Amino acid sequence: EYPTVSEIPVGEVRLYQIADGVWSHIATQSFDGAVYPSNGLIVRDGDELLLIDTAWGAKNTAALLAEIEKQIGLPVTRAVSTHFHDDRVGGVDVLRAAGVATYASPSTRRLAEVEGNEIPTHSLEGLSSSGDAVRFGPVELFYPGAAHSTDNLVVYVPSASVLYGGCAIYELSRTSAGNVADADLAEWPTSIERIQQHYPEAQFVIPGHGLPGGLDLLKHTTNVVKAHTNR
Ligand SMILES: Nc1cccc(-c2cn(-c3cccc(C(=O)O)c3C(=O)O)nn2)c1
Ligand SMILES: [Zn+2]
Ligand SMILES: [Zn+2]
Repeated sequence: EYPTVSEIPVGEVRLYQIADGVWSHIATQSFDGAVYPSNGLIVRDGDELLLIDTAWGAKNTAALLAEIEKQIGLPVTRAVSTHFHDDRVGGVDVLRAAGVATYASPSTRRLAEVEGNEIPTHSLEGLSSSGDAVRFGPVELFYPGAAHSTDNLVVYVPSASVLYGGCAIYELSRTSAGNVADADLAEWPTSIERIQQHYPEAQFVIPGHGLPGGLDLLKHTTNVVKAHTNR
């Protein structure tokens, strides 16, 4: 069973195996007075591992590297951050010092900089325009357009039919918007439509926070975002 927020002490990291060579990592962090869960992804890349997003903070991310060594043993060699917030780049300095090459789009790195957040080392090219995709080892990276943030990326594992939507996708139980201070509410439904046109056979959809499900997370997220708009 997928771990939930009350089951994970802040500072601990769970791994959840989704398919052969695909796991999610789950951690918790206090933010604005409450403790939230947060998801990232781990994708096997032959004798290496590709990491998607930190575990939200230097300490959680150190524990993430430890859990990966304990439970998988393959080396993390590259990391991608899917947007510029703490829950995606917080812990990038730990990844870098540990020898992980850290990547993000130029927009993400620039917004992280403006924000005073840790900054992935390398820019990802080819993701500047809505609908752009690029191959990155065992995954495709997709910029669906502005949504949760103007820079947010989604990650697809074609061999596993795993779509990692990051914080642009909500879990099914979520009935209100959440942190939208950096969102583009008007653009967000359109960006989700691009995701749906691109990955309609996704069998496992992972939100930035909370429980994975099926393709219905997409439409559901559109509904919640619009409802937040209309009031
Ligand atoms: N340094 C900085 C600046 C602004 C925002 C953040 C941040 C906000 N985070 C969130 C906390 C709880 C929930 C969510 C969500 O996706 O709904 C987020 C988020 O990613 O915005 N995570 N990092 C950090
Ligand atoms: Zn965010
Ligand atoms: Zn988030």
